[PDB]
Amino acid sequence: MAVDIKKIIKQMTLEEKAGLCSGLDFWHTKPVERLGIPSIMMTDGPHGLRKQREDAEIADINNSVPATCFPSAAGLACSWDRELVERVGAALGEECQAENVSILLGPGANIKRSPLCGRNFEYFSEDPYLSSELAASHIKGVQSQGVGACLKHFAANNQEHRRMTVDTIVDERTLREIYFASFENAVKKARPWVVMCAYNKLNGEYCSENRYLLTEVLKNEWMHDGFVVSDWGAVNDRVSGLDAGLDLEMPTSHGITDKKIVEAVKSGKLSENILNRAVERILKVIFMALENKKENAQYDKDAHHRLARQAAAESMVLLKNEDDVLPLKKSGTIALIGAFVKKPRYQGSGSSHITPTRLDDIYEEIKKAGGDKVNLVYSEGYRLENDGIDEELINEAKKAASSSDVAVVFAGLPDEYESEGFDRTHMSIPENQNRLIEAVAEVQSNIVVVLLNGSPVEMPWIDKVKSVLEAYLGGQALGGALADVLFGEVNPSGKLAETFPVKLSHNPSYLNFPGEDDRVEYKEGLFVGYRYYDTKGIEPLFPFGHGLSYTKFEYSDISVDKKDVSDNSIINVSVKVKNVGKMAGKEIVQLYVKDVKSSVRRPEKELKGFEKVFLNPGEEKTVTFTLDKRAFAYYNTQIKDWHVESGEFLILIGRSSRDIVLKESVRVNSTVKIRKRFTVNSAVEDVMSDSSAAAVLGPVLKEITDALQIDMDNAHDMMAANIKNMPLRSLVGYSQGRLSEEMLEELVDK
Amino acid sequence: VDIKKIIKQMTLEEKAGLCSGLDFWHTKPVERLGIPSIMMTDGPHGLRKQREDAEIADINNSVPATCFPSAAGLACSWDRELVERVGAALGEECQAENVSILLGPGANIKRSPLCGRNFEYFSEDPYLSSELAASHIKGVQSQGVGACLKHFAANNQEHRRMTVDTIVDERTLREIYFASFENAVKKARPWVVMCAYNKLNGEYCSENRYLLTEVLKNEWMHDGFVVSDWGAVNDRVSGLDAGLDLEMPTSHGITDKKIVEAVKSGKLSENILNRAVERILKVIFMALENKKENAQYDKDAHHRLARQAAAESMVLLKNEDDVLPLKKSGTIALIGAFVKKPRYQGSGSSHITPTRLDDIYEEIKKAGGDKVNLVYSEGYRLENDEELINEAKKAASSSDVAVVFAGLPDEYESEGFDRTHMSIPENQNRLIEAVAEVQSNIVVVLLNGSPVEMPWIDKVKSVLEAYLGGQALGGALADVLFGEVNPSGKLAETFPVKLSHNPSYLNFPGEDDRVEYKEGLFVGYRYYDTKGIEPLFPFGHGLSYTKFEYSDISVDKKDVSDNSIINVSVKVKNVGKMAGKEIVQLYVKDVKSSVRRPEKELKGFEKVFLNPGEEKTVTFTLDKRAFAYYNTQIKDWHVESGEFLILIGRSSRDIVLKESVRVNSTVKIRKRFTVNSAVEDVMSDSSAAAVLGPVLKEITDALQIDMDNAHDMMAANIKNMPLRSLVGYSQGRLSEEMLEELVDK
Ligand SMILES: [Cl-]
Ligand SMILES: [Cl-]
Repeated sequence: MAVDIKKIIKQMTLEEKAGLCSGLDFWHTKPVERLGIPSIMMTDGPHGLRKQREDAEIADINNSVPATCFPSAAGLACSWDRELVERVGAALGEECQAENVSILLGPGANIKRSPLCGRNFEYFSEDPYLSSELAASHIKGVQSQGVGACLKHFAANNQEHRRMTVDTIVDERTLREIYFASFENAVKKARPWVVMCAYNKLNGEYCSENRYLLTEVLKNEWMHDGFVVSDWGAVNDRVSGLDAGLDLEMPTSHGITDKKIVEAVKSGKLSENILNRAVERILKVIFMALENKKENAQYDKDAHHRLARQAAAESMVLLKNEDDVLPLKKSGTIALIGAFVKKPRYQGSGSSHITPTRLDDIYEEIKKAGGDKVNLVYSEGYRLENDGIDEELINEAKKAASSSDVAVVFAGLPDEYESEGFDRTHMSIPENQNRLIEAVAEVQSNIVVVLLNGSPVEMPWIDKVKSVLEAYLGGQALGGALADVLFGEVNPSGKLAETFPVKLSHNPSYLNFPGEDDRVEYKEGLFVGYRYYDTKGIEPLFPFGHGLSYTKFEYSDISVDKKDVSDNSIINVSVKVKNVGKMAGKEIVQLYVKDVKSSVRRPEKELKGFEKVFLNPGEEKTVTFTLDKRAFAYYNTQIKDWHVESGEFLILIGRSSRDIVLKESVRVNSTVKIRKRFTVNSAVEDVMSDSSAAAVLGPVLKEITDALQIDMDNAHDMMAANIKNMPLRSLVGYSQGRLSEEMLEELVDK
Repeated sequence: VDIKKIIKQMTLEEKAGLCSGLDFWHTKPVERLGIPSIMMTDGPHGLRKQREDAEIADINNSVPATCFPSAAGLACSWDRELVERVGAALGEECQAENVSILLGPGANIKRSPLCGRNFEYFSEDPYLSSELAASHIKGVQSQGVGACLKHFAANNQEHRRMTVDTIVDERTLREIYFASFENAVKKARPWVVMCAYNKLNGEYCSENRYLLTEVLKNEWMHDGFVVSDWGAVNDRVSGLDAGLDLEMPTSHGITDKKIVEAVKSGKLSENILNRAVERILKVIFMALENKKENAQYDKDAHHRLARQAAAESMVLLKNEDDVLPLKKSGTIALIGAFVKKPRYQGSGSSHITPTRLDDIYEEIKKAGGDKVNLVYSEGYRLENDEELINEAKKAASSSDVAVVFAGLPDEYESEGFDRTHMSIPENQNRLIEAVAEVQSNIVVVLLNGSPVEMPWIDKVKSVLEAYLGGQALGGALADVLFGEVNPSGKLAETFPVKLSHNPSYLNFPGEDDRVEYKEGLFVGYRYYDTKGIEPLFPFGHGLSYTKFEYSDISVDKKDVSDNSIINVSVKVKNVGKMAGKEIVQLYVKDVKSSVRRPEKELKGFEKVFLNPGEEKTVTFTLDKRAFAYYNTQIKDWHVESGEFLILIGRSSRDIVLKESVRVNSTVKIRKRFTVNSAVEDVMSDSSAAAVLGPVLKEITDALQIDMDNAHDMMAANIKNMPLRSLVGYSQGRLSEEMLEELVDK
């Protein structure tokens, strides 16, 4: 096919090639009817299709063709289930084929640096391994149906405030280990047809014209074979952008930037090979979509609704379950309290907003699962229409809670709190909802709180409640999934993909979010998410990877393939997980790697593997993990490559980042050695660390150290520490030759 | 006028020789012109003059002098008068030993609890540090000798202190690290300032012209000279041009030969050299005029002062069930190796050979009297054992109260290296836990120069923090333990629960000759307050044997300008039965500001003595600097118009009274807009908004977008949108260039 692609570009005029690198309208590429090049359509989004209708204004974001609204990424990621996410991706692909969409503008895979980021609900995790794995699964599913996925937003689009002008200042190592890392394996393992650049600047340059970002990292290093699309209106200098690696500008600019491409080529400022390479990347995707186009495609809207119900039920997180209040008994009286019972929160706002084909009713689904023997009572409790206080609602809700055997309060973040375009300003539930939970907990000790929200929230009442069910934004089948888990038809198996801090101010980005004067600096560096709380010793409300189950899982017999391993070697880790309870369920096994000693500062531990296993009561199965070099390597900026510092590494396997149950030690070694360059201002102790250089300076230093009667093995003496901190030039001040020192420095480097 | 006439008579070799030392402690004399040689020596909390018949490397073999409490403990007095008196006692001892310049005080900010020299620094707060440093300098120089402020600047770690590149943003320097030295220079005018060993943003402090000339000599108007740290000079000519006047110690003419060669070559102007010589000579002859021949000081009175300084700066961190003060009856058990070998000073160039030394056991027995049965048990050994623990448990159970003396051994804290952890030795922790099991009434006295973790804090009733109390520590401990002195010390630095909590933890001591202060302003309590992290004991915390009730907070004005001044008043009443001193603390909070600044910052403190039932009024004056942050754009202190809270309390976390104030400025910063400026930012300038409003109004209505909906995506897209994107939302590029011209004009 590629031989035919080159033949088509030879037949295209310069104006036709430059027009292809820009959109036709808001969602379509320009056709070339002369050569049979068709026009393809791309649209949102990550957790559901949002195709705008024909007779709709461009700003009418929600006026779209009905499609399945799946759980958003923030909740779906809590499944830790690569298979479940791929199936949701395949369902999205099926719906694209049915609606003649060639490219889905998803998934979103930006790192959750701050809990306040407005789009956290449609992102996966604060961890680059969990994010990349689930993003790769999402892409594989979408593209298994013959349509393209668009990974976004590349990169470091971690706040909505000033996202179109802010200069994001991130050091290289933090990028390689955290923000680039979230996208890296999604590109490498899933090979998405398109990657979308971000609105923001990264270290002085907009991502749409950042050649290091788009060409050096994405296209050359990671070998991205598809094309790169801009975010909508993210193009600044089109010619600079095309040379940097931005292939397709969206939306259309009505030929303004197209004429700039043609004039720059004819002027000689822009090589035509740059244009041909971008056209070739775009045409490859266009014809790959045409090749996989399914005529008269249909999907089963009811089957996708049941999938959305399963996806939500298997990603809900049981944060707390004191006295095993959940699952609810199918008897007695159950009280449902909250405005979210009738008007539930199930998705976010912005370009990802979905017009659902259906929407489950929470009260009816629970009543259906409860049965005849259950008496179901509802009380409004609080009102979303007014952020005020209404003691009549609180008093009526307390009376309903007292008469019942159990009270279930549905609370969380209203629709206005979370959206694309702006961030949250605080991390707390509306006060009228907090007053209700505390009031219900006073009169009914058996109180369950169901949280509907796209991002972490503070829970000041956490000690007054028995059960907290975190459903995130569960999609259009939230009601059924809630009924399934609350009554135990589904054993909850979701575990958090991001840290829930006690206070917003605890979070690592707090002092540097959202920045000042079109500038934000990631001064926390690597220490994002649980990496911060673990290393700082700060206890979150609920840690990364936390999630309970109606059953208990016992870990035992941790195995390792090897104990002494090299950089180019591979270790195999094994653990046996047994369901020691009475109810079947799925357990998310988590593997972390700890570097006990390293010259560079690294987090306490980093997630490097996760699997989900289903276990019947009493059943035991073995779970396996493979450990790459990348499981032990940090990014070394000097050699511009991943490096493993020789030392001991702990393989931590547990039920959460703070529930490690088994550990094993391994020793990983490297043949790579970093060469340090010394000067006349280099510390004496640093030069004596290189045995080659120590042979040159050791004897000379011995003459001065004994003449000064200084002990150098006394690690608690000032003069010993002065000799260690001394620059080499100060040694000549005792007894040497200035020129002789320069020769010794040359020999040390040689 | 006579100084300039002397410089005309000096040869070029003599001018270059004066800018470098004669030996380790003396300047070069010029006998031809009557220029004498003056001596400088350590240190901040006591005189350490090396003896004549002493080896050159024998750091501790010095003339006996009074060892006062080090700065870390002395700062907990919060008493400018007490610190100045200690400075004056230091000056008298310099005069007695013919020392013209004391190499003190040290005033570097406590960024990390692990810094090795924290024991001889004042505080983590630049206001408390600058005020007490100014008091120390005033005291020393009231006696006719010079003080040497050190170390300038940002010398906040001992690891690689001679090669590390310290990376600090401008605003953090101006508000925290420079600020610790600023008012000490301005209010006390020390004769000498010492540069630090480290690099500050790429340049050694010894040749950092922005540091020594632009900030210290030009902006702050330092009229004395600048001396290098010992061996901190790199390129002598560069340093002389940068503002480094005196290189110490001597280099035996090596750098002197570089200065003469650089002047004769024409690379270095002689006016630069003459200006440095004039700064050195001005101080030399100012010392000669104030030289007191054959001066003697009262060694006993300075010992009592060192006892008073320690007793008034010990911090009662905890006192559950009022175990302290101890009763003068029953049986009291003193446990710990620190009973016989107490920790009372640090290690390094500031180490003092004391003229006297109180014995903890004898002073306590003396203060206890006939009715007290005093029993001793060793408990633990510093040299390395359950026998010591078992004997100590029987002694604690047999007693009515047990007092354990614990802390950091001498090897832990010194100049030259930092601490690696923040806990007292484990054999001491095991002992405290064992004694707390069998004796519930347990008092822990801590001897240490820097914060320590206290995992046993819930097992003990009283914790008395004595820091490094000096040569009269034993008497001062007896004074406070039995209530002869009502303790009034309050922490000058935050005591974290865990080392990892502290702001510098992820960036200390750095890597590869580089450390970056990525926490910025948020050092000390500024970090814990804004982050909501609970310290073990907060900044400004300290208990008393009596209680003080605050009331009637008054304020001079409620609406004030940038150039105005506010006067704050508060009434403090001793509502207890015992007289005592209370440290009143004033903080300023900026409730809303465009720049990120801490939750609150200390801007005033006073200490008042109150007899039982007595009430006195405490007054504060609030400068422009009390509300201003450092604005890097205008390179000046700036006050954003808004509301400010005046917080008065007994500690940084015990605010008792508050008052609201509104501070305004007529100074307005002009922002320059481009085609890449956000629409919302351009609408912030009412002049420029008048240019863009109409054009933006057409686009907003054509798209049916509500712009008063602060929770809508499309409204937020218009706000974040660059002006160039407006053409994409329908406009003309050429009209946009004209609109940008009108906005800037
Ligand atoms: Cl990212
Ligand atoms: Cl400093």
